[PDB]
Amino acid sequence: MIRDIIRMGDKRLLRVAPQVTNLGSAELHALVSDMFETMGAAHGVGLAAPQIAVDLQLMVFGFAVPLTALANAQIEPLSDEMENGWEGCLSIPGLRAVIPRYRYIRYRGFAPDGSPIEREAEGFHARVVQHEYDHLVGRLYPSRIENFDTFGFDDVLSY
Ligand SMILES: O=C(O)C[C@@H](Cc1ccccc1)C(=O)SCC(=O)c1ccccc1
Ligand code: NI
Ligand code: NI
Repeated sequence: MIRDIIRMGDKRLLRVAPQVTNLGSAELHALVSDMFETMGAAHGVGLAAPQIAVDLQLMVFGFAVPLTALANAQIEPLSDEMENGWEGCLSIPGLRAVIPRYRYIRYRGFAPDGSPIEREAEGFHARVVQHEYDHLVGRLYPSRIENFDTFGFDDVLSY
């Protein structure tokens, strides 16, 4: 089932989400399936559960980036190197900005069946994971913009 994506300004995007405690369950598998469908219908490359008003540490992502469902994610930078790049948000439709993110990270958590996930990622892969992770702690990308000249509507931006 395709779910409604809530828009920036909804208080529910500002919450710090609790952990998933139903790994391996039918309930979690159906929510994840819904998230992939939803992300797919909106043409996203990532979607966090708070964006469909589900208060859980859960994201889906991938596109080149392997299709992944990640519960209880933890991230750690693998160096201090930052990189700028374009980001948009399905909860902020039409807009984009340039945002600095760690170029290199490791992320860990669990697949929806309960098996552990732990990966090194770089570049766009790493950026997507950082972006979704931010949702789980009630943070959106405008609060990370450094250069406001880059923030604007997709169809008009020239930077
Ligand atoms: O809205 C989210 O939390 C999903 C989001 C993820 C994202 C894209 C690019 C960089 C970081 C995070 C989107 O998929 S935005 C919608 C979109 O069509 C898009 C934007 C930029 C690049 C590729 C796709
Ligand atoms: Ni369907
Ligand atoms: Ni470098």
